[PDB]
Amino acid sequence: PPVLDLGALGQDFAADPYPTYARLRAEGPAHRVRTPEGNEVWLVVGYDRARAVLADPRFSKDWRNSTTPLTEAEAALNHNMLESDPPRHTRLRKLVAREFTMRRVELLRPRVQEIVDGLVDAMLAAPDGRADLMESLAWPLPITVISELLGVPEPDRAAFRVWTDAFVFPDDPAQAQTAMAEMSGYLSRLIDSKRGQDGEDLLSALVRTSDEDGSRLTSEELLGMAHILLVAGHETTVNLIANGMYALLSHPDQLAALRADMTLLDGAVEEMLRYEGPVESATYRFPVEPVDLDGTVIPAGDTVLVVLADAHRTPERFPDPHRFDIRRDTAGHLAFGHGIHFCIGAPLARLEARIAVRALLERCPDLALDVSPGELVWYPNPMIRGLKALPIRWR
Ligand code: HEM
Ligand SMILES: CC[C@H]1OC(=O)[C@H](C)C(=O)[C@@H](C)[C@@H](O[C@@H]2O[C@H](C)C[C@H](N(C)C)[C@H]2O)[C@@H](C)C[C@@H](C)C(=O)/C=C/[C@H]1C
Repeated sequence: PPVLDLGALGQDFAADPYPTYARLRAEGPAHRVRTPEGNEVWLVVGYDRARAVLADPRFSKDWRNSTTPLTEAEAALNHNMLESDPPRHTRLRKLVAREFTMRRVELLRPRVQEIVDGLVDAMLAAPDGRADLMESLAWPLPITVISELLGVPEPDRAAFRVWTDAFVFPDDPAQAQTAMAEMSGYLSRLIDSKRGQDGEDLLSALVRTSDEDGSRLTSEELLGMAHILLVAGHETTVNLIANGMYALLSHPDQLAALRADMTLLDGAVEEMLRYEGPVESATYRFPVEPVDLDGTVIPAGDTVLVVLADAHRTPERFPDPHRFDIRRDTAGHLAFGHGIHFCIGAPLARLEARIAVRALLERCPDLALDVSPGELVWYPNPMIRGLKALPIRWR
């Protein structure tokens, strides 16, 4: 079959990619596409095959296994655990695994609660009882939490929304590359500013680790670590909060059920992940050798994107897939991935989303979507499922 041009859609395809993916899945697990940006990649669709490929060591994450060239700015940031295989992956993840356990993350709850409380305070001061939920809460919450953990100073934080807007939806490819070079330059200076300062934030601890033994964490890896810990959880958590609140406000029966029984909160957040999680397609995977998927052979070195969004709409795995049901059995969803790269941030993301969702329901009487669903606009990006704005209102 010819390469499917996703740009030529659709539209449209950004607003509702699901029928496109489903049509592909009916034909088989693996498809050549051209993304709206213009890149020729493979999509893997269908829950069982997506789950298998996420964890299959035949599919590498190390760019040395890719035939796609990297720009200088891109290459400077790729020595990180998500863009590594064992043994490098194993070594890098061990340096920070203890910081992100459920137990350690649970210690942040009072502070996360305080941040949320103050953002909702500020939101509810609006004299017209209207806000954009992105601006008021979904954007500032995750950046505040992760900045405090890592040690990014408050005046430095606004620059990250500008850079992430550029990575997500860039005026042209060159502004994404400038954003990258700037962010890398900034992080290197931030890292340098910690040296000798006896800071106790995570970035300071990583700097001492690297300085004490460059074989345990090299200077490139120190920069890649600050980068991945900041970027991997940013656009994702922001959009979990926004997509999830959208799901709730556009399914009032479910909103009412959760209001009526707040013990349903954790399962509601799991169904937000399943139903409309922020990661539409996983990060790039590169076969180390050719891989046959049901008669379709993907060449060594090609780019493969696992379509988590389609996995989650596979009816054999999640019956009545297009129903948002906060009581659904969500076990096995792929929203945080699967296998050795499974999200290290999952406990922190869940903590943030659960506290945010609870705060909004509890403190916004008659909370409502303030435009019709058809008026919302989704960013076109093939990796991220995320809204431009989320107008809400309350009483
Ligand atoms: C709801 C929010 C989040 C979602 C949906 C999410 C999703 C994911 C997914 C799908 C992967 C695997 C990607 C792949 O295999 O190609 C991943 C990995 C990762 N995530 Fe998360 N993430 C979220 C929040 C966070 C946060 C808050 C942090 C950091 C504090 C974080 C840090 C990371 C890191 C460092 C990796 C790479 C792990 C590894 O390679 O071993 N994420 N995430
Ligand atoms: C949960 C994983 C997050 O993605 C990542 O952590 C990876 C490492 C990542 O940073 C890349 C996917 C970024 O994408 C690349 O960005 C460059 C500017 C250009 C490059 N090119 C091929 C288009 C592009 O793939 C990432 C900054 C993309 C944005 C949307 C993002 O924030 C993703 C976050 C998670 C999906």
